[PDB]
Amino acid sequence: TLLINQPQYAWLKELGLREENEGVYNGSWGGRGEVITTYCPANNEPIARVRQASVADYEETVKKAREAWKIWADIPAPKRGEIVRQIGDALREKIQVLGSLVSLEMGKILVEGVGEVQEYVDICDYAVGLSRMIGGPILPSERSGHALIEQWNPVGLVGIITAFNFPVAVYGWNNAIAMICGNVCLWKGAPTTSLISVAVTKIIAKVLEDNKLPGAICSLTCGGADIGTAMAKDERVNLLSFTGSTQVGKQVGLMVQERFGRSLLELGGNNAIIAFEDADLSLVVPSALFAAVGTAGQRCTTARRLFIHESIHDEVVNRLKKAYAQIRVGNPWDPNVLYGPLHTKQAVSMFLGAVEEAKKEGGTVVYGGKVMDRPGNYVEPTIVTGLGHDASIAHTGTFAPILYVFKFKNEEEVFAWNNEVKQGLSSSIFTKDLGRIFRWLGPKGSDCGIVNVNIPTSGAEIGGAFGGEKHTGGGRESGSDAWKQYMRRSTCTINYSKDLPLAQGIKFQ
Amino acid sequence: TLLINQPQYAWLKELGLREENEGVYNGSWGGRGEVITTYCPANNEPIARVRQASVADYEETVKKAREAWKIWADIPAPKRGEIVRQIGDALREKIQVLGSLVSLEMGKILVEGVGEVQEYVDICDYAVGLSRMIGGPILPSERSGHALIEQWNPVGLVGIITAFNFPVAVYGWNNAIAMICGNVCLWKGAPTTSLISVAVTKIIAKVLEDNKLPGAICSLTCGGADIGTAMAKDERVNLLSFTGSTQVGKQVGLMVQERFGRSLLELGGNNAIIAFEDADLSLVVPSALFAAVGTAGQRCTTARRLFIHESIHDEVVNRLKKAYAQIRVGNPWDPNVLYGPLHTKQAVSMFLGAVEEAKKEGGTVVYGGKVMDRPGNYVEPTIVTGLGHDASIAHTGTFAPILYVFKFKNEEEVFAWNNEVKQGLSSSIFTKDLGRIFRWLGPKGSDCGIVNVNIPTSGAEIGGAFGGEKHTGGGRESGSDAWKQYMRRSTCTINYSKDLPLAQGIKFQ
Amino acid sequence: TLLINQPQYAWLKELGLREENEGVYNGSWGGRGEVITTYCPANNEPIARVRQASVADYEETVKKAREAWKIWADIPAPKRGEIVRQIGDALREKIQVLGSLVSLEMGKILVEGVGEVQEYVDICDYAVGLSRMIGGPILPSERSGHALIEQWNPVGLVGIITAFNFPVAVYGWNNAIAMICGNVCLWKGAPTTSLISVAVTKIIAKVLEDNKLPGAICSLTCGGADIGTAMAKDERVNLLSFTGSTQVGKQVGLMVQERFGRSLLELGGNNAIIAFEDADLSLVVPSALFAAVGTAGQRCTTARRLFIHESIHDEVVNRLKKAYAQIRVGNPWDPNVLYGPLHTKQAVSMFLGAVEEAKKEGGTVVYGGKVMDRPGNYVEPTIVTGLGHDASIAHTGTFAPILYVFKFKNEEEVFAWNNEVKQGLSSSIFTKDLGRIFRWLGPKGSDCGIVNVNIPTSGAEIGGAFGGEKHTGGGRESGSDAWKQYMRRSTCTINYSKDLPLAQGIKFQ
Amino acid sequence: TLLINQPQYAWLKELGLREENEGVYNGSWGGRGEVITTYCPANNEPIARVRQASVADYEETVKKAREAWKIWADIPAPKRGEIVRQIGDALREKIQVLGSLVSLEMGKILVEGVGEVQEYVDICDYAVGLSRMIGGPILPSERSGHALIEQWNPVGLVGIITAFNFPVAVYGWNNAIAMICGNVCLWKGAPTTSLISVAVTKIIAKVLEDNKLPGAICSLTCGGADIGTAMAKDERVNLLSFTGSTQVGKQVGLMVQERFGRSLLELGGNNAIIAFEDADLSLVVPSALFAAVGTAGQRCTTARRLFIHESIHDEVVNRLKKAYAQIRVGNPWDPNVLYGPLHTKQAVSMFLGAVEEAKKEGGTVVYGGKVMDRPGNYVEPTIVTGLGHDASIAHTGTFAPILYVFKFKNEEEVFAWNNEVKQGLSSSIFTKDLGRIFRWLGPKGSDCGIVNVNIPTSGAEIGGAFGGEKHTGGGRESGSDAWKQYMRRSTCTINYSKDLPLAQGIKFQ
Repeated sequence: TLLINQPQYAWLKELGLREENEGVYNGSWGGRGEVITTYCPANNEPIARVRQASVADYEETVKKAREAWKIWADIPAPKRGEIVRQIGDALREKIQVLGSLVSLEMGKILVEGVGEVQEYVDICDYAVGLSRMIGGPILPSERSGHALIEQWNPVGLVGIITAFNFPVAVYGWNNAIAMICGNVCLWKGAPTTSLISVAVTKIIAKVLEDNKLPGAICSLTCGGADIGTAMAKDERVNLLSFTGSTQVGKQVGLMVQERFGRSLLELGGNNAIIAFEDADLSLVVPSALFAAVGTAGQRCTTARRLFIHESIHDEVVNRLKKAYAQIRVGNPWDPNVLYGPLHTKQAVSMFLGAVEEAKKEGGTVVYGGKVMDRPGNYVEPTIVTGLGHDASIAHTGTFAPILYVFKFKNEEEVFAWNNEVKQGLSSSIFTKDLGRIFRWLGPKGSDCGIVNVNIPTSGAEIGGAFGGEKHTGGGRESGSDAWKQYMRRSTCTINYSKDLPLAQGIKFQ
Repeated sequence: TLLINQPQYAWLKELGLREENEGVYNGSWGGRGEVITTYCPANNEPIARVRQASVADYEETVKKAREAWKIWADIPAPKRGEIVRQIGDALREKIQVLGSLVSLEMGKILVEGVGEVQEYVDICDYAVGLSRMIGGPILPSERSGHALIEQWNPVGLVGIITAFNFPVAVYGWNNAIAMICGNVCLWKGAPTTSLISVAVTKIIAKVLEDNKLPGAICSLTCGGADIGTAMAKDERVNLLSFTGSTQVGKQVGLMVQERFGRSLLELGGNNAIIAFEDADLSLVVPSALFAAVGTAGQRCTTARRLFIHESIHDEVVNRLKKAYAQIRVGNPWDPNVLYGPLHTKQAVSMFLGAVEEAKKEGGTVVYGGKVMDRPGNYVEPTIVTGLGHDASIAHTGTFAPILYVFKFKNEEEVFAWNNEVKQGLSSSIFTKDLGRIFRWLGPKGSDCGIVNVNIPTSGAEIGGAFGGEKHTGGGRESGSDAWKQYMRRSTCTINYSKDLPLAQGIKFQ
Repeated sequence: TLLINQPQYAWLKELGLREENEGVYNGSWGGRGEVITTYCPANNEPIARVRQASVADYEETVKKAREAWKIWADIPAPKRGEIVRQIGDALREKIQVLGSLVSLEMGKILVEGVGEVQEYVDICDYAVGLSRMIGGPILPSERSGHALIEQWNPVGLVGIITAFNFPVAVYGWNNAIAMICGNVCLWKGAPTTSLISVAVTKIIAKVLEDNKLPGAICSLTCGGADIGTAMAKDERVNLLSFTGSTQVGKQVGLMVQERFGRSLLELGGNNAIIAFEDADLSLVVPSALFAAVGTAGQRCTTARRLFIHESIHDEVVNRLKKAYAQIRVGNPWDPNVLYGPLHTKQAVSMFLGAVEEAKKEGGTVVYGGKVMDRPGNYVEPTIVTGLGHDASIAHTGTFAPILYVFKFKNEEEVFAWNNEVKQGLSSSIFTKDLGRIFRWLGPKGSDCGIVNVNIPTSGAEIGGAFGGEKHTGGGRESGSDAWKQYMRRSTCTINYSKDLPLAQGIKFQ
Repeated sequence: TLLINQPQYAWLKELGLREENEGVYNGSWGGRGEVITTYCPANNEPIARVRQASVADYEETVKKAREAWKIWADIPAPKRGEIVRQIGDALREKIQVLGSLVSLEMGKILVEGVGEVQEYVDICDYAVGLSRMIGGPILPSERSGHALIEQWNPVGLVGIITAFNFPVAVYGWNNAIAMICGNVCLWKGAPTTSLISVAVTKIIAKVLEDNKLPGAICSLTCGGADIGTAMAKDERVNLLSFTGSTQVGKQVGLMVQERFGRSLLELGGNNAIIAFEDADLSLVVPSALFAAVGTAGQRCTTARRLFIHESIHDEVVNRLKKAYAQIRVGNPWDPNVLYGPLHTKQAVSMFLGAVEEAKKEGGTVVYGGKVMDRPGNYVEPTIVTGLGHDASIAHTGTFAPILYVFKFKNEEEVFAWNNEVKQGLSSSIFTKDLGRIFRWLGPKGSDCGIVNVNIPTSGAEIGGAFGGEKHTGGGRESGSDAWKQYMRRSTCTINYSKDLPLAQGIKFQ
């Protein structure tokens, strides 16, 4: 019955996966919690099983992780980069089979499953050089005979909670950066992508053990809300990096603040594309389509709100409808497929609720809107017109492939409409107007963490920091100086002079 | 009866103070809230009155500040720096009379009151140059025909809540930095330093008004917990900088997190000096004394825990006793005075409670411990020996001039003893050992935000970032890249090429 | 006969100038060299006299500056910034009378003379904050128990040779930055602006003396080529900043390279404005005029080559002619005057030589070309059309107010024509095309040190580094990290561990 | 007779080396110049031959390299980093045989031959991340509606001349950095390491060819002074990096300055180790030996001057003598060998002349001083005592393993003695004194480019910039922001507003 027991999926064994897999790694493999079976969202068939972490597994893992940190924090950062460099190579050696697992267990198409593994590889190669660069300035002290230096040190144990939709890359950004910064890591991925978490951890565990390093440096405790909540409340998790929904992320943020911990929050987006009258429409339509239906609309950066100037609204909507009609739906591993299943059956149900609610709020479905009658969690990519920019279903957002299209007339109102939602991840304008572009980049422009021009809302590379504002949580991952979130700053004054302080009337000896 | 009506305090009128003063400024002065009288702690006499903010005052002020932000955010940062430079000069012209007000209403000695105003002047002079430098890198994009830029923009309204012990400088750090970053400010100072808040605001308002700028750029709403709590809950307050107690800061931090706002928390310290056997005692003893008794022990960075190696414990304590007996006590504006009153009568009672509590935990008062027989809130600077480092009064502690002395033997235990308290603001070792110094600065060393060598726990200048870790709250002020907390980062990809996305098998028009 | 003895120029005495002035300052004032009389180019009247430096004056000044450096380099950089802050204020208090001297002795119009002093004022305020920021990173060593830090220290004595056309700002840029970096300075200005050099030095000398500092920190030795050549060959001159002609700068660079000194070269520019077809002509025409005729065409960044697309060439040229006809010529201090005299009588002769040579080389003078029949060195601002882009008089380029206008058709040829001259200082395109704008800024765009869009060739502020490439010499002044040219970098590894090296088979003791 | 034709050296063929090799690579292999035979300095046996570049070869190669630059500069820097990463892997794969070739042709021992290749590997891995970081800041303009950006673009063609002693690493440092910065390279190695140059170039060429890139991006023209001189005078060589003698580097710098090109000069060192009385002798003695005799004393960073405090001079010298006697001499590829031959017989004659001159100048040879009676260019590592610190042979300095030992008493004089030589590369103090250490790093300390503490003069890693001051030439390679020497800075102002310049009275259309 299990896909891994069928000969056509024998490649799963290339990742060291078997029928039932240990979901706890801390130098040793184990798992005394509930045994979870994950299913292929393309056909609802069970893949294989993972033994999740019990409470005792978590406790023992946190303790071993903190013990491992004593060794890890003493290793010079450039030599930690060498370990990350070898992780990058180990992922490279398995990039095809690992991407296939992503397409199989998570459900995105092969080029994106592979693309996600590549993203992890790239942040490793980036981190190798960064491991020779992290630090702070020596500043000129105002005091004679004094040195003033800014030092950066690891926070210690970095808990990393990741979500289903990017079950490799998000962890990889957190892991590569946290590691070169001298932290040990504890990963709790999404339960429905447990095999992916196990397969990644198996790849990292081999690198650590080959270098005779304690495996708890990159610990794994598979589990659900119970393990994630424990991490949020655990004073031993110095930094908790959380990627997931705003609702859960809000509670995580509060629990970490309650104990004066650090949180790095990467939550939802309600991302807008704005097409102005002067836009290259041959650029708008494909950019809008791919940003909306890519990954079955399940990216944090998915385009969910399409603002079109009134003069070109009907043309762009008509051109999208005809282009939507050609989206090729199928099994995500089939090479010609552009559009795969939603991750869960619950997501299918939420999609239907959103479509029907959008109809109740006055919207018109001009394309899609129905569940597809076929095995798996397939729904039609959908376009909804006629809603006001402030319609409730547009503000709350769903994680469904539904593109809400709005009209606008002038720049000032649509910048505000971009900014009026609670989320603040990504944003894009399509225009040729030089001044409009820089106003968009300015203080009266987009309020998001990613502010794009003539590229859709999913345009981001590892060189920059990734994250958003407002209800997106404020955290940043990957590039620029995002590494400082994984370290603690100290401002250090060293008196190296023989100067004694002024006595101020006091007679010392 | 009011000091401002007595001819010997006529200099107060040089700050624009009157018998009853308006405690709300938003371009206009007002205040419909409760009228508070503030008192001089050196003689327990009332100084003058301040009309605090009502709820309606607060509402009107927030609205005016946000309206003013539209004007202020359009002013180029270098020109915002010119405004800050002129504030620097306006404070210069008033440094003596303003510092005298700090001594009178707060109670610290004159050189420290003047010194606090100098810090505001210095951070202004720093911000002038910074206003031509703030921003992010242009990064090399991996995509041909694309630019990748990291932009920084103001968050909007920066609420600034400050405490009694530094009623000028903490505001000044936030104000100077937030202003050049294009933010408007809302100040709620400690109720018992209301005259200081008003006088500072009077100086800034003239500069703003002299430059034909809306005064709400630097708003003031005098008030207590009710106004501060409103700021913590106010979604219109984009950044809340809070300086105060750990108990309050924790609730403030939770409230800001509840609404996905930004907070900058500068909370309590329980700071330690560690003297190793090789230390220069002619440097340890004065450094310990001045760091312990300065500001009557009411600094966030006041030295509260003195660890002395067993070989020199008795000698260092004996040398401290002889030096403490020579501390000159008096009115804080008297120039010969090194030691002034505690800020309130309640603090005197708490001082007595702490001394009595230290005796209950097994401690020995080797110097001081009693209230002084004189008008005002004067208590003897006190030294306590014999407690274990894990004694309850040592780990929590009060805001009293009580120095707890401990013995230690080896380096690792005393580093851990430094780190074992909940707070993490400042820390100092005195030693000549080169390796011990770098280990202190390293990952197994001090866990504090300020990590000093051969200078006590109050060694800090504006060039570096100021703040602590753990229950100190994690915020940073003043130097390095602390300005990024007052701005929002965006990662911006600009497609300037004529290239189109790949069709991926779809026919576009 | 001297202007300083006439009552209408009595304001000169406000700068401490007299009939005959000492041109050597090294803590004391002197001058045993040749006495020079400087003349007002607006009427050819002599202004006053300056006693220049003899060899012995130079020898003594260098020795005292190097002695003073021992004191100056021990002063903390933020405290050096405080001195630079006071210099800015001392310049502020005299901005009007000093800017007037620039107009009288050099000949540019009053708002530009005043503006030049403001440039020095602004760089001082910038350097104040910079003096708390200069330094390098603490890097993570690959070796255990080692620290790796990059240190910056002053080079020592910075010789600053400046030119007539910016007789205040160029020195100021060098001075304020070299000073906060811990260097002493030796200034030799253009002989024909000796009074300006003396007047500036008097303002600085007062600030140094008021702060109880050796005056030689900002030394002055007025002189011509003989002193400049001595500075270029002087091993005691650690950095030579030379601003002037390409011909002279080339010999200075070679002499400094011969002795392994450091040089900072700010040489000629042959700057082009390029107007594309989609450009706002209501922006092109005023911008071109002001950048070409401003300062009577005697700026390093003066627009000398105007490339106009063939479609709009005749319209732009005709609008340029009609606009030149409204330029108001007069005494440079007289209000509403836009156009003053050339600096010298030789410059008039070179203007005439260039005009006739352009005619012989196939050019047509469509406006101006003649000396004006009036007192002073006034020549008509001139427009020459019809030359090929590679005309010899266009490539060499005099310092005369002649604007050479060319046609172009496509982007690639006109970028190449911008880059085809030996100089590489300033450059501008006027266009609305987003892609052209970024191609102009990229590796196939402008090759100059200043690359502007929709603003002329004189657009430059202190926040950025100022200087050019190719025959402009490569130096940078003012903003960004130009300060590193005034300091020496050291890469410092500190072994703080007790770890002994690997014995590698040797029996050590 | 040629070593490559003997079967024991068949491993040379693994690098693509044959009996006669092409010494020109520009996408094709050739060489019409004189054929040079290189010899093994351990036995003076011929290895193989290399056909060097004629003038026509050089011309053709520069032209193809400049054509290739048009393709190379358009490739996004991260993608250039991907090429550099593969060069690193390709070096990894050949590290043993290439290290053996370095030991065979140059004469250093195998671990250092492998170590030199490893250094190139490391700079590649460093440059991979750096290729996502190079760039400049976005600055806040003082003009509303304007952007201010600092751009960095390649210089174009980077000429790289390297020396015999580091025939891989120096090229690799320049190559990896120049490539990610968008430049093409032209390499002319030392004639006596021609096989190494060819072998390295073969490794790079395969990577470029596999990636369908023009091979002239990493061009090679083997030759001596004539080709090196051609590069120095060639306006087509935008940056000439020269590593070699001070005498030649001085002429190269002058030739480049004459044509207003860029040079990066890495010339000789005359480096000092200073042992204070408080130094750990168990650390001084091995450190001095390895820094003095490593690479048979042929590094730029070789310890040539050992200053010992009077109190410990005799003990250190005696401990140095006992350790020198254990230095194991042999063929540089022979296992466990610490000490190989000098590179040439001429170096042996210079060694002998220096020893006799040092004795004639009053020095005593306490160990070594003689040619070894065996095949190859073997001389005894030598220690000379009794000379004054300013003895003539100590200031000039050969490239021979002769360690000059001097006495000192006080810190200030021996600091001055470190600084008194013309060169200024590396320097080290061995001490435990905290204040002395910071004074050594400060403005009155070492004047060298590398300023070390308790680690000898060869302590340098790629994370920092490498190079010296004074007669060492001032260039920096490898770490920090050394990449900026391989790029040109532009300060770019973009007016994105519709604002027009002030009419200044002129009526425009």
